[PDB]
Amino acid sequence: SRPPHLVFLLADDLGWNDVGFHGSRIRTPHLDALAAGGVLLDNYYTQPLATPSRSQLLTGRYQIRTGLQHQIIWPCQPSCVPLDEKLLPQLLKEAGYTTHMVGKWHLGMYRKECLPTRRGFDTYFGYLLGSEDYYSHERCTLIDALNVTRCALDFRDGEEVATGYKNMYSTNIFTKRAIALITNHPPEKPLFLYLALQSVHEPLQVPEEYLKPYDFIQDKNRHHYAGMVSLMDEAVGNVTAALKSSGLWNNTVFIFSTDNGGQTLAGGNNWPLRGRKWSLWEGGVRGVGFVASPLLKQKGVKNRELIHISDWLPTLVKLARGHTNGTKPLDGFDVWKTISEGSPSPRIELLHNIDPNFVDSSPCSAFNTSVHAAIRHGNWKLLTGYPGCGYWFPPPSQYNVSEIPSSDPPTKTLWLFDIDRDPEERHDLSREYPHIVTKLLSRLQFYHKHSVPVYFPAQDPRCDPKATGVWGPWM
Ligand SMILES: *[C@@H]1O[C@H](CO)[C@@H](O[C@@H]2O[C@H](CO)[C@@H](O)[C@H](O)[C@H]2NC(C)=O)[C@H](O)[C@H]1NC(C)=O
Ligand SMILES: *[C@@H]1O[C@H](CO)[C@@H](O[C@@H]2O[C@H](CO)[C@@H](O)[C@H](O)[C@H]2NC(C)=O)[C@H](O)[C@H]1NC(C)=O
Ligand SMILES: [Ca+2]
Ligand SMILES: [Cl-]
Repeated sequence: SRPPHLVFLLADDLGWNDVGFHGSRIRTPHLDALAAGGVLLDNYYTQPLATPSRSQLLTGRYQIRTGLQHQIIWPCQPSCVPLDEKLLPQLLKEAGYTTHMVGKWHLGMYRKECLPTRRGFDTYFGYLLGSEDYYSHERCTLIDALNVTRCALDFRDGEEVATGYKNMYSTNIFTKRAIALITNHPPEKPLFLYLALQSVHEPLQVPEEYLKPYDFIQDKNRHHYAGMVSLMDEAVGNVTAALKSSGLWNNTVFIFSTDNGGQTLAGGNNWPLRGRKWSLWEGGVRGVGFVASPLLKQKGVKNRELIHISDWLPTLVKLARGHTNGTKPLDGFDVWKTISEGSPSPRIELLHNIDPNFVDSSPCSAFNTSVHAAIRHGNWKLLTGYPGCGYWFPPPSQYNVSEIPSSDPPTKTLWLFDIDRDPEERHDLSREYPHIVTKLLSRLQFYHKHSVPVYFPAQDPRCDPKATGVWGPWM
């Protein structure tokens, strides 16, 4: 046999209750089918934000190793994933694969060296920043030092400015590109396609026809969001259909995953899980994910083994019969036997994150419990500091309340949950199991001892895109 084609489709801001297979009122026919015929990842985790998840996805290493613990990489920040990190596509490339990427990058772009084309991907088409207009592909940000809001194009074909795509919805553009890559792929060479869609991140834009099926949803945001998810579902359908028509499917491993929990402020939903995007509650880190592939030993099963987004690197590299030589110490594991055969996971522990300067920007013992952090070990999860907005946000069309609060007093800074038996984080057990709290605090301090300093530089006004009307490198 030849190494399988590895296709990774990463959705943006897809919430736990935003797929039909989780009881969502949003219709996701294709995702449901693909999940039903494959392996549903029920104990799978990502990070609570964009840059965090994507950096861990491509480096297979925690943010405490890369200095990306705090928030994300904003447009004018002179920062990227450290240049000494070896990315997944580089390793797959050395395994004899043809690497392609389509979509959102968000891993740095202030220097040419930070670009996907200079980090492992043979070809690239998409946008560099974290968000933009679906149709114009433009992004506006406030350049502090100048006190002006600059709007500029952020679209690329290779390293060139991708002009002439105005008034064209990004998902259709990206799907068409991916399908062209699938159709025109020269057989005998393994394919690696990383499809990082804009869907379903805000702005809440969708072609008007996807709105009618959801007239029952009164909430404006969820109404528009539902249509966005449905369109994305259709796009996912086209991609898989193409892998089949092209005859690549029989030796393809298709992985679908969200990059973080839904943002209720932007129509997303995580019910019945607690929290949302930006927080370390389950609603922000436990994500929608599944593997669809004829290579799976067991199909049509819900896998409850502990997996994290950082596990994909060593997993795809092994599937690619390659080697992880060249990378710095990895924080993930090869979980293919776990996903395919359902065997005990190699991972029993997961550090969610440690951020000393965490702030909830969105509208809502050896270890210092005032520091925002969370760790999962076995069935237990410990959260310290301010985890983020801790309300449960029920689905709008089913509940006449926007949020449900907990009984936590304002001064609370420690939580212990048995996630296995209490996935909705309803009952704190910290006082009931003091020794487990102590154990996890020691682990938190262990990780803290092996962390690099947080690198969150101030804006560099020289990011100003006015001269060329396009966001891009400046250093
Ligand atoms: C998914 O594939 C469908 C079918 O190929 C795409 O819809 C077609 O788009 C063309 C281009 O304007 C139209 O002329 C056809 O009438 C449409 N075909 C069908 C069968 O409806 C769709 O755009 C693809 N992409 C996404 C993101 O859904
Ligand atoms: C425990 O953690 C908190 C928050 O991480 C620390 O308090 C902050 O310390 C920084 C460090 O220079 C200040 O700039 C912040 O303004 C402080 N407050 C907050 C809310 O972040 C605290 O000092 C840590 N150490 C101890 C010994 O408690
Ligand atoms: Ca995101
Ligand atoms: Cl975090």
